[PDB]
Amino acid sequence: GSADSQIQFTRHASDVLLNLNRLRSRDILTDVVIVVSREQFRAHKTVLMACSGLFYSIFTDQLKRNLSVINLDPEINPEGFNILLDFMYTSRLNLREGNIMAVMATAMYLQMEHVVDTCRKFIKAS
Amino acid sequence: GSADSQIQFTRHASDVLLNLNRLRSRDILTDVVIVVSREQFRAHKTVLMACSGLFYSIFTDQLKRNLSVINLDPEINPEGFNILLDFMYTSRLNLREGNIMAVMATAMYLQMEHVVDTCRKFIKAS
Ligand SMILES: Cc1ncccc1[C@H]1C[C@@H](c2cccc3nc(N)ccc23)Nc2c(F)cnn21
Ligand SMILES: Cc1ncccc1[C@H]1C[C@@H](c2cccc3nc(N)ccc23)Nc2c(F)cnn21
Repeated sequence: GSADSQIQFTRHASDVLLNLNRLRSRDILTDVVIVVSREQFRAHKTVLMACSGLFYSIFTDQLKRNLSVINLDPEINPEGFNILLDFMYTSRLNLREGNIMAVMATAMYLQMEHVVDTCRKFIKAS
Repeated sequence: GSADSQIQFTRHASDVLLNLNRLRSRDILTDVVIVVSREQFRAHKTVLMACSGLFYSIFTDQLKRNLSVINLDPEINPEGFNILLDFMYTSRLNLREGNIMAVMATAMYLQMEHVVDTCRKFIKAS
């Protein structure tokens, strides 16, 4: 007789993230700039919040919710922040011997606990 | 010697989407209301654009970019729109014998071509 069905699209989340990275490339509906000393990164707050305890805290603070510019701590590496923003929008964490420690430091500052734990493994591997 | 590594987080996209659905539940950084005759659905424009040709077109139109309210065609089923918004934020398409045709109609209105094609299969299955 009658048949209700819940259908799982396994590629859906990945497709969403590709499309979110494409909006970011074309600067579509980006609503915040992240300033890392001399560098700037345009992003969507919702993606930052979804990926970072720190951005979650900032944009859930009802004062800071509407900020269009966020200045990161002077100590934060721009190259490392860039790697972690790419990771947020692609699921791909790109590590070099040269940056791994800066990436891990930035991940911890950003409260990206799973990225930090993966950084720990790469360190031992090398 | 030196070892660069690009690491794939297979669960990352799914985790992002869970967190995006949680922001929507708690109405955090939602920036549009979709009015379907008598009903309203708060959402994030970036997720709509990522999932729907129609919302892609609307929010890329530089006039309509900043709209906080979108009125859908009077003919559109609210129950069907709700199913497709849940699908956008969860990857799960929930179909009943009663709504499948309305879901497919709404998917096509929204330019969600992969959802329409899956609706076609369910129709034959039942
Ligand atoms: C509070 C909560 N409960 C259940 C599920 C999810 C959440 C939080 C988690 C938060 C988030 C992400 C990634 C690393 C995080 N690390 C920390 N130390 C803190 C928050 C972190 N991001 C997010 C959203 F965009 C929506 N909800 N949440
Ligand atoms: C233009 C383009 N080229 C390559 C890759 C992606 C895109 C478009 C596709 C568009 C979108 C989604 C889902 C069904 C769509 N159906 C239609 N008929 C039209 C657009 C549809 N959504 C989206 C973003 F949020 C960012 N980019 N894009």
